[PDB]
Amino acid sequence: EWQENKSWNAHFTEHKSQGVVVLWNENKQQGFTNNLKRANQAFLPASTFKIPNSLIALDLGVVKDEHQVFKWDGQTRDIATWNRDHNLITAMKYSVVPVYQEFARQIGEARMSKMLHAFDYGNEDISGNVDSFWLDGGIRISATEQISFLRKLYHNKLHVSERSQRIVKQAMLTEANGDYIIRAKTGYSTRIEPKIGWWVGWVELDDNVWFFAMNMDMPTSDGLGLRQAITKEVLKQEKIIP
Amino acid sequence: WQENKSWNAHFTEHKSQGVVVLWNENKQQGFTNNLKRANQAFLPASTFKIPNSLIALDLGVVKDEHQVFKWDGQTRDIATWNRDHNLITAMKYSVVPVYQEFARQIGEARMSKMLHAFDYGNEDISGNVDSFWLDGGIRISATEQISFLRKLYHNKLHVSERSQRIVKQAMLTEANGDYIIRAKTGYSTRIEPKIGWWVGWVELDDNVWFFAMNMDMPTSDGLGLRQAITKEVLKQEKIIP
Ligand SMILES: O=C(O)c1ccc(/C=N/n2c(-c3ccc(Cl)cc3)n[nH]c2=S)cc1
Ligand SMILES: O=C(O)c1ccc(/C=N/n2c(-c3ccc(Cl)cc3)n[nH]c2=S)cc1
Ligand SMILES: [Cl-]
Repeated sequence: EWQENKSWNAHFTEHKSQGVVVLWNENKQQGFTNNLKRANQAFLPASTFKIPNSLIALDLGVVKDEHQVFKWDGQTRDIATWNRDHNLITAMKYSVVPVYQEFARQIGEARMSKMLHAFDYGNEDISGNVDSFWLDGGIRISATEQISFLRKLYHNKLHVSERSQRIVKQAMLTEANGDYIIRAKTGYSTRIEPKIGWWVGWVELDDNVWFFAMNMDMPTSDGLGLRQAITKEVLKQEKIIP
Repeated sequence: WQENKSWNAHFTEHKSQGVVVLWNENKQQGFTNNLKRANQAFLPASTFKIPNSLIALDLGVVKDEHQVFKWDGQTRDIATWNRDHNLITAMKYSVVPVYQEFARQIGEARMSKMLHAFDYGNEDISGNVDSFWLDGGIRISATEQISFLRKLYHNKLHVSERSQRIVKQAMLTEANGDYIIRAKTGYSTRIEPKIGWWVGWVELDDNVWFFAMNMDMPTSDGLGLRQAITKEVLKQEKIIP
């Protein structure tokens, strides 16, 4: 069912980096990774949590639809793209933490906890501030657990409405062309060691879907582009994309 | 409406001619290289797969975007048609026989009513129920395409929200960190003049630009110019990098 391919480590070491890529072939129900141990080690989800947070916010009516505007609170933050109005599409795209922190406060800890249990999401533990636990609280999730969660979303099998799931998958749109469609979410965990970067999602082909989840050590923001670059090198090696 | 004839340079570069029509949604302003051709109505050809999909989904002819429509075993000229398809791939490869079967299940009565509800083109389905958008009486202009697409974008067509969301998913053509294009190609060859279509929209962070283009297309060799010329216009207008 699972196969370890250490040759993928060549894509990590050439960028003076360390991490894991996990792939799941949906048609064949087979998994592949460069590092079986790390594939199953759990980390703070950081902004990959915007996928379940979006789902919950939509299903509860906290977010009406993908056009609703969440106005900037006027607090100038370090990431420039955060300092303006957003909707669900752009808030996901730019990983706009303050928008989702407000979602979390409106959702509340009771409903948040209940929903993550229903989602079977990670360790299901929201200990910490209700509006930052995915950044510095108790929640943890592994790459293989990310894939399990994403497979449910792809198939509309999560316990929220079909509409909520369709809207979040639209908001996850990252890249598309005549060869493939990538729906995904980046993450960057900086508050608690070890600092790591994430990229989780899937690649839609004409006749199959490949789920993926990667994380890597990220001591500085300098290497954030490596999340997508290394994943795409693995996808290219495995002939999933040209 | 504003006419910018300088866009014609993008057509003459390839010894071609046609029209691109743009609509700036935020500003409610339109732009085109040729106001008269912008309003000239043609057979929609495979751009008709947008309303046809909507109707098929809303009536349950298509259950969802995963349902598989098996190849009937007839070897047709376009190789990608000779295989099983779902709604996503049928739209991607403009697989006429899949949609012809849809049209038959839908029937002329329901098709006619729906196109009237959609205010679509001249709303005329005269001809074969399974080919009228290729060689029948239906006609639509580039500006009329944009009117229809704007309703779809806003989920304002008289079909369910789910049907409209699914079709907009199936229209996905290109996406990156700068833009998202949802669109549908068309190639009208059965009746003169032979023309190529590309209609859809460009999603930006803070605006949407609707577009509809058609161009003379005497041979299939120039089909790539539909997208290429459109993107040159988009580049000139600073809509995409
Ligand atoms: O701990 C936080 O509050 C936090 C920090 C950075 C981010 C976003 N990181 N990030 C970035 C990012 C990070 C830093 C800079 Cl300067 C630019 C982009 N790109 N993609 C992602 S994900 C999210 C949350
Ligand atoms: O009149 C028809 O039955 C008909 C002919 C060609 C098409 C497909 N046109 N087309 C094509 C196309 C046309 C010819 C070839 Cl060889 C390959 C693709 N690319 N994109 C589009 S749209 C659709 C319908
Ligand atoms: Cl989409």
